[PDB]
Amino acid sequence: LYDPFMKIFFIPMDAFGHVNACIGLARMLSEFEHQCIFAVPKRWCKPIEEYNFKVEIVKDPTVPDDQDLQKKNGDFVNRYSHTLSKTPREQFIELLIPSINRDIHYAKIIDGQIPTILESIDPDLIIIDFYVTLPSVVNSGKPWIHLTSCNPLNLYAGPNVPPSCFGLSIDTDPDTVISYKQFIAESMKDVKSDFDEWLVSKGVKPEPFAISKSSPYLNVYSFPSDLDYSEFGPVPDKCFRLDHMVRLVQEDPLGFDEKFFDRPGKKILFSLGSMGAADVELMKRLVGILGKSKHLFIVSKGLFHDKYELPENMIGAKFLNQMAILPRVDLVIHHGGNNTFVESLYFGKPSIVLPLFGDQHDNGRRAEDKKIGRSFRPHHVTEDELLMAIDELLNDKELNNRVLKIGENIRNSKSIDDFNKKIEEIIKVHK
Ligand SMILES: O=c1ccn([C@@H]2O[C@H](COP(=O)(O)OP(=O)(O)O)[C@@H](O)[C@H]2O)c(=O)[nH]1
Ligand SMILES: OC[C@H]1O[C@@H](O)[C@H](O)[C@@H](O)[C@@H]1O
Ligand SMILES: OC[C@H]1O[C@@H](O)[C@H](O)[C@@H](O)[C@@H]1O
Repeated sequence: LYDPFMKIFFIPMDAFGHVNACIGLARMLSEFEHQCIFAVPKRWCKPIEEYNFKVEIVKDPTVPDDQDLQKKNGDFVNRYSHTLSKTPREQFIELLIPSINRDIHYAKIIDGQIPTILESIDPDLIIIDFYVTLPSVVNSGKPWIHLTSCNPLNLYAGPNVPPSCFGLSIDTDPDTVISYKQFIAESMKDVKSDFDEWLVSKGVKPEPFAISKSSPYLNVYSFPSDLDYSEFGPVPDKCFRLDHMVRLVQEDPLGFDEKFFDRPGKKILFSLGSMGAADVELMKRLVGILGKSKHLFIVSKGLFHDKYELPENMIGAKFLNQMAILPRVDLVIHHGGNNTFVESLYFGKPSIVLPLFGDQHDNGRRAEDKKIGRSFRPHHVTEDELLMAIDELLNDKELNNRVLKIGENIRNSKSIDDFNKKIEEIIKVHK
């Protein structure tokens, strides 16, 4: 009252992989003194408030106000556990379509609430991390940025480029690319038809193939320069690469006594993400193999942690302080989740990738193609392949030096500075 900031409105899908990439970008933008506000359901309000971001609650009467954060996706993964071992084409129909039906339900539920919040907050910029189009954002008249927190293969979508979600070779011939595009379009025809009718009901022009509209302003993604798909040309039109969106801040308990770190031996973080460990039978299988390893494991045990025991070379908990753990381990065993994958590299750690579904398969392929890890299907991987791959990566000086240099390049990237200049040029013209 007696004395170039902006108000930034973040709309993430209600899951860790979207929320944690938005918190990571918000932390980076708050260093420039921007005010970041989050539109999230009630169960996510106090957890996001612990990072000193303002929260605008959106109603979702299909999920209780006080539900555990891991129950929604955990229950879903348990309900579809039989699909996790199937080929990527069986998964697309039996799992990814059921999964995107829940994204579409949530989009419809929140979309009608966003216009009132936009009128009240009057943000300068909207940032959305969603897998489907939001009409309230398209129609807001405000500049908006689409945030890609998953592997970025989908952004390269174009003639002769393999579609995402199948772990396809970057060498895939145009005949195979079309075969997969036709499989996707036939598989999605009913879901897309219903979703396009909803877009039309709100005055938005559907996409021919996609059900996620690109921002006409800017599209920001999280992927290391050293890993990016330069095989398919430069950074795509109206896209912007950040090497990472690692929050760094994590105010959650460690999950276990820190005295485990005093135990002598190589340390391995074994996390299948925020929902992968909900396949109890897979976790009991992988824990039985790793119990034969001479190394020490910290395990992200997930929603059903009370249904299974870890052997004595291991410690774990339902949910861990992964920001606290990563710098203190030697190797990560993960599912190829794009946050976990990039967090592992930020800290300069090699990885064993066990993809469950979707974009994980593309990070499985990428770990092998860029020689920064080893990839296997978790349900079929043999005892010998998994234990020998752990020793191989721990003792491979050339691959460890490779991932250390990638870690340094990620941590020392100044791309957020160029991002900040772009969003300022966009806000100046559009209000
Ligand atoms: O024990 C855990 C398990 C997960 N995470 C975080 O939850 C997010 C999971 O997202 P990701 O894309 O890695 O996998 P998803 O859970 O989305 O499949 C990541 O940011 C992890 O850092 C964590 O902090 N502690
Ligand atoms: O939850 C949405 C998605 O987040 C992404 O960052 C991960 O790659 C996927 O494992 C996950 O399905
Ligand atoms: O490729 C874009 C996204 O499509 C979704 O249907 C999948 O569940 C995600 O894993 C993927 O990242």
